[PDB]
Amino acid sequence: SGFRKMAFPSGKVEGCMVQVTCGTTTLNGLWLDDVVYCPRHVICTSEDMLNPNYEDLLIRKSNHNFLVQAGNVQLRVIGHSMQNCVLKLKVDTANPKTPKYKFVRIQPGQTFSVLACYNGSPSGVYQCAMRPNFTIKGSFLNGSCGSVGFNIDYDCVSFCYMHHMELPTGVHAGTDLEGNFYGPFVDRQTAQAAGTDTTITVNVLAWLYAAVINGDRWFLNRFTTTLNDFNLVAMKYNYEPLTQDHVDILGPLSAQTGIAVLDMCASLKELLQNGMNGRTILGSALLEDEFTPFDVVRQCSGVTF
Amino acid sequence: SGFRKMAFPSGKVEGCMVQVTCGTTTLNGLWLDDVVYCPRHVICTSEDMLNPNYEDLLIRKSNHNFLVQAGNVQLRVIGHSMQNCVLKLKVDTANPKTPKYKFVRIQPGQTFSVLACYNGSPSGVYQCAMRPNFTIKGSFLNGSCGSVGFNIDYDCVSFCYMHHMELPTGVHAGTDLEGNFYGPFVDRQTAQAAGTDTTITVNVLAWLYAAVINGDRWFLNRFTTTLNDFNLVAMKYNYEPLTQDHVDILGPLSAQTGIAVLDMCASLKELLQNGMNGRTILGSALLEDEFTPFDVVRQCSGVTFQ
Ligand SMILES: CN(C)c1ccc(N(Cc2cccc(Cl)c2)C(=O)Cc2cncc3ccccc23)nc1
Ligand SMILES: CN(C)c1ccc(N(Cc2cccc(Cl)c2)C(=O)Cc2cncc3ccccc23)nc1
Ligand SMILES: [Cl-]
Repeated sequence: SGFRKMAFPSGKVEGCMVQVTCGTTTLNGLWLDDVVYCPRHVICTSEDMLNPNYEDLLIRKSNHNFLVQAGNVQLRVIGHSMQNCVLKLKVDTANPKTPKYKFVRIQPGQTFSVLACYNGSPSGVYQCAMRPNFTIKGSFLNGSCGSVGFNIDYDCVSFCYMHHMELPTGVHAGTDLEGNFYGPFVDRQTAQAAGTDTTITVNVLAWLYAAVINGDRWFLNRFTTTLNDFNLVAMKYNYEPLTQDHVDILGPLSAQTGIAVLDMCASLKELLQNGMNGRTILGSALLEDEFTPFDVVRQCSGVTF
Repeated sequence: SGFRKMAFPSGKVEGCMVQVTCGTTTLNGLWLDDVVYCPRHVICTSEDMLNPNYEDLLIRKSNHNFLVQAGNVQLRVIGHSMQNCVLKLKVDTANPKTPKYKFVRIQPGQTFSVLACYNGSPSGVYQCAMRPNFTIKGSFLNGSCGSVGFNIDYDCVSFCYMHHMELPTGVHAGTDLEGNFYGPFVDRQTAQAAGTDTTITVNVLAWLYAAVINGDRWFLNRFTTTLNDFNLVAMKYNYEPLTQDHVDILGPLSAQTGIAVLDMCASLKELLQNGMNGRTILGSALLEDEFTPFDVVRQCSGVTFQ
């Protein structure tokens, strides 16, 4: 019993974290095989960030300008290239701790673990979701750039996020490991803002199923609804639309608890319209949307890596 | 910016997790140097659990009755001894991945990361706190016994908890790494129950300072309180008494934000009286008590967003 915001074990990723220094800028790099991946803004000074021409800034650098440190060992950079907003530093040594891995681009609503790092040293691990507005509500200070997000499936680490920046509202923005930003953000010190966010409906429903599996059932009711009526209500409270794909994905949880997805949608409609009336669900007075249906099944079944 | 329930990176502990089997029972063990630590109830059957005589059960075992698996490698048990509620299995191989470590017994209110494991394989990592009633609100299924709690301040792993059981309310009980239980619990399936739990006041105050550091002050007020009047109010909402030690510990956070400890206590008194009125604090509609003053200093910026 119990239900916690659980991250994947971070060991396979910790063995890939390195410190990348270029001039006065120090940040984190991800060392996989013979390449170190890091944000391309490592080559910028504070003035450069105002309007950087990364190709022009990069052509002025030699391999020896990039200092890469793995633990207390200096790696030697033997090549460099840029792919979108990520800099790839070819090193002479393949990382002996390289796990089985893939680079995956995730969709909003999907969750992942973040291994927050400073100076190439892991500091903490936490779970978060890619918001519908493509930001992440992370916990990052200056120097955390290059920290990564990942998921694990079997023995394979799927890297999905690399940290680049903090927006004015305190939320965060970054790229996939191919350097493509999530959201309409750019790596330049210019006016940028997170758009209005919405709640991840399928994830709230998954968490309601998790509450039922854990004995919290006060919100259940005799009612059901239709997908169309539910979507009208959900749109009113800034909730993401629920699709037939989402209902299909919630099938296993619906079968285990005996509560149909539209039966749970009727519970969610009532909670949106009336609140919790002083009650809590899994220790929360807010409807939690950072657990996916897969996260709920995984935590409630004890899947290991 | 941001404030998350953050766990320590688990890699140093993952490299120590092993599977321990004794007969039909399989659980997790912690392999440090040439010793594997695990709950002594690994030698029990389901029937043995009501009134087990561990000394009598253990004397009937030989080293080769304990099967220890580290990855796909069988370790050889060359000795065994019981220390309180932990079994220590001496093995013929020192763990090459043994980090710098210490065993520490923690006090209620202290937080730690839990690396939940099944069959010697890590499943997830989350942050926990030792409740004032000595239980932990973990996430553990059957087979999670032997999973450990730890902190990793400055590259040294301080092991503070080993999981033993789940109480009827769905909360968890365990021991320190010397096998001493936290709380009035025993490793017997006799009628046991968690005592009435209370809120960790010093931690709620730490989290209110975290909210001020991150730029939010909506909950503050122009009032102060004496320590005694605060405690008289706090106890009415099932909050733990705040001691002078707690006031001293909050000193650094008070100095960084410019808000006196007893002034933050007056804000807490008002929050308890009024609720949040549709507002949130650091993304929460409840007063959070699983962040210590030390956790807030570690995670938050050293510069307040004034
Ligand atoms: C030195 N230099 C290379 C540098 C300096 C500052 C930054 N910026 C500004 C910025 C603004 C538009 C776009 C981008 Cl990509 C970057 C960041 O946002 C980094 C950052 C990341 N996470 C948490 C943070 C908390 C406080 C301050 C900064 C944080 N990036 C590079
Ligand atoms: C056979 N075997 C060794 C065994 C069997 C059962 C158990 N007990 C019962 C028990 C009750 C009083 C005290 C203790 Cl120490 C043990 C447990 O509580 C194990 C346990 C731990 N965590 C989460 C759980 C979730 C569901 C079911 C069990 C869980 N322990 C050992
Ligand atoms: Cl302590």
